[PDB]
This record gives sequence, structure tokens and C-alpha cells, in this order.
Amino acid sequence: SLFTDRATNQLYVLLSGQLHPVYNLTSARLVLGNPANPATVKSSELSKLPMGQTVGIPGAPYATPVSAGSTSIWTLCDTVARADSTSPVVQTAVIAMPLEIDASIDPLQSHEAVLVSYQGETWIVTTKGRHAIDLTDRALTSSMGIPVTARPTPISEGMFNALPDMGPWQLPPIPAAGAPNSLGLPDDLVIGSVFQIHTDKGPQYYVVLPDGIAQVNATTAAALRATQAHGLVAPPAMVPSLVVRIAERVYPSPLPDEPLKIVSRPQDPALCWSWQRSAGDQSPQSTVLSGRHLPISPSAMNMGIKQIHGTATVYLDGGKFVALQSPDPRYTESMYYIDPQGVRYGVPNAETAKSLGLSSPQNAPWEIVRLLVDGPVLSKDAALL
Ligand code: NI
Ligand code: NI
Ligand code: NI
Ligand code: NI
Repeated sequence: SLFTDRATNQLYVLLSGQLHPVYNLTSARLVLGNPANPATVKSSELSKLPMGQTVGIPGAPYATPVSAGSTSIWTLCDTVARADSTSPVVQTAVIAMPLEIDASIDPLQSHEAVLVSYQGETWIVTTKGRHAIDLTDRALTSSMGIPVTARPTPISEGMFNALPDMGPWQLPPIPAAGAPNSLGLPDDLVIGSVFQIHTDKGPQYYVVLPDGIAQVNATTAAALRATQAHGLVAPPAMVPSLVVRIAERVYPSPLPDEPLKIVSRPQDPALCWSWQRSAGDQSPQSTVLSGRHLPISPSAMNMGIKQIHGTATVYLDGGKFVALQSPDPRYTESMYYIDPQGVRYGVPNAETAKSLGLSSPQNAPWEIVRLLVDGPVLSKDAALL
């Protein structure tokens, strides 16, 4: 049984005939094994049983309330101040609540990108994640859509970890570039060369590979030729007749169809990685946002909770109960209760979760969730000391 003293609101749990003071309702439920609510009694009634030692986990949350919303939404945002200066400052926000997206803060379009720095190296950020880039040769990076005037701005450790590494911002290497083609094409069209065919939609460019030909967009055709033209002043025009017979392959160039547009960080200081998964979805969806401020409502902007011994300001609409999957380094499933102040507390297993009254956890991304300051693990074993 579980009692609350009417005079003091103090909790007591009855264990093996002794009343034990207990620090919080969370701890009481861990020791009882079910999400009990206290029975109110007059203070003097508690004198009728022998009093034992205090039990529970002092740093646990008082209880474990969770917010109604079923869709799991987690967003990490970097905001940079003094972006052009010698000393930019980055702030990071963790947002676990629905967003309000608009033209001032929205997903990067397929031809938009952000140039950033982290630990002395440079990366291109697109909708998909981050891509290594070497700014040593700016003629080369120009042909890959980066203007010579573009300068990187810093990202946070948290943002670097959250953005998936999608591979380098470069043309895929072509093995045997310069060697004669084995496809029956004219001798000038060596491996790694570009040609075109006229279509009703205009020119279609192709690159010659060891094992076939691959369609490339105009931007990629230009970048190929900028790096190595193989002696050709322009892509030779071939007839469909000669080409349709050749094996078609894929050439996985990262370059978008439209000329790349590089985001001005002084104008658009906010960069976010947004993740979401709804009940019953097979996989989550994520995207990168860019814009003027956090993707939250006018009034939500004032509700942030700074984690002083943490790294982020947290924006939450109530508690959360989440499941993570991470390679630590072996594949590990873990659960956390998140209190309404953004503190995460481990929940070791489903039996323990259910004793606390925490029904199915929501899948969430460890890259964002583990940025939250961690409190004590909520375990019966800890509670019973
Ligand atoms: Ni005892
Ligand atoms: Ni706005
Ligand atoms: Ni936009
Ligand atoms: Ni556009």
C-alpha cells in the first residue's frame, strides 16, 4: 500500500509490515510494481504501524506524466550569431513538439545548400545530410556549384553528429578514365568523356563508363568536363541509333539539376535537422531546415528551458517516453523517460516502464535525445535501497 499524509503531503509505502517514507511517487511505483495512487490518511493514522527507513531514488522526477501526442517529433536546431566575424557563436535547441514551418524557416530545397565548418574541416549540408568538401581548389569547387565568394560558418558538435555523412561533395571517381571505350563508340569518346544525344526535351548528356553509358544532368556534364575534358572542346552529338544499343548504367553524381544556391548564414542563421515518425510507420522521415529563427510558434519562442549543465535549450510540451536504437558500439535498444524540464531518465525494461504506468514508448532519434542531461536510472533495485 501507498499512503499520503494529509497534513504534509509526504508519501509512505507499506513494505513487509513497515511504513517507509519514500521520496517520490515514481519511486513508490517502482517498489510496488504498479502505477498506484496514494491513499490519503490523517497524520496520526500513520502512528499505527512501525516506521522504517526512507526508500527511493531522490533525483527521480516526482511522477512520470507524458504528453498526449502520438506522432514522435524531434528537432535539433543550431543558431549562429556573428556569422561573418572572427568569433561566431553557436547556440543549440532541442525541440520535441509540433513545428510551425513557413517561408522564413523551412526545408532546404533540392538545389539549396549550406557550407559549414567543424573541427577545421568543411562540409556541404543538403536535405540529405552532410557531405565532405575540400576548398583547396576553388575552381574545382566552383564547377561543383560553390561560388568562390562562399564562406563556411560553424556548426555545433550536436548538429555534426545528427547530420548523416552522405559522402563527399565530389564527382564519383571513374575507374580507367582516359582509356579507350569498349562500347563501340567513336575513339574520341574515351572512358570518362561526355557526349550528348538530341531529344524532344533537348540535349541529354551521357558519361562513358567502363561498363556502359550513364545519363548525367547538365550541371554534372559541366563538372565532368571542367575536371577532365579528355581533349574535347564540347560534348560530341551522337545519334540515338548508335546509343540505344549500349548498356545503360547509373552515375551517382550528387549535383542537383538546378544551379546550386548557397544559403547566406547571416540572413538565415538557423539550421535544423528534423526527425519524425508516426505510430505504425515502418521508418522515420528526416529533413534539414534553414531559415531566420526556430521553427516554432510565436509564443513557444519564449518557453525554452536552458540546460545549464547541458548543451541545449529545450522546447517541450510535456513529458515523453521514448525508445532509442544505437550502436554503442553493438546495436543497443534503450528507453528513457523525459520529464517536462527535458531531463532524461533511463528505464531499463518494459516491466519497469509498466510499473510506472508508461505505455508504449515512442521511437525517437538518439542523436537528439542523448543531448538531454541524464538523471538517475529508474530501477526497482535503486528504489529499494
Ligand atoms: Ni525496511
Ligand atoms: Ni519568420
Ligand atoms: Ni527555405
Ligand atoms: Ni529554388
